[PDB]
Amino acid sequence: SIQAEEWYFGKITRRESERLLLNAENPRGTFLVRESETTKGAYCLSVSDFDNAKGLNVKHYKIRKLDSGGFYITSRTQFNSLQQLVAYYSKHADGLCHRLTTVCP
Ligand SMILES: O=P(O)(O)C(c1ccccc1)P(=O)(O)O
Repeated sequence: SIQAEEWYFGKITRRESERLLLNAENPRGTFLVRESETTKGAYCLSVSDFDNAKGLNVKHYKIRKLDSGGFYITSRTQFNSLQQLVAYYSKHADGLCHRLTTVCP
């Protein structure tokens, strides 16, 4: 039950997620989950990053959900819920630009 989640922003655009994440106050790993704009039934994990090369910037990762039940970004690493996916990526960066740290204000 994902809508209950404070990091779940629902139906907002890619541009809007970037407006929110590009705030100078945001540390690396600030994030939110939103609906994909054009992939039905898919979500998008939008995450802030920072480096001296690019400065503050944003990356988007597609989250797939199977009818069979699993949620994932990479099929090799699946979760029983979106909440568990978020908790896992708050500990492991794996292939993300940064581990998830703080919910986007
Ligand atoms: O789902 P798409 O529409 O292809 C798109 C997207 C691209 C990359 C990751 C997640 C979603 P966005 O939602 O338009 O940013």
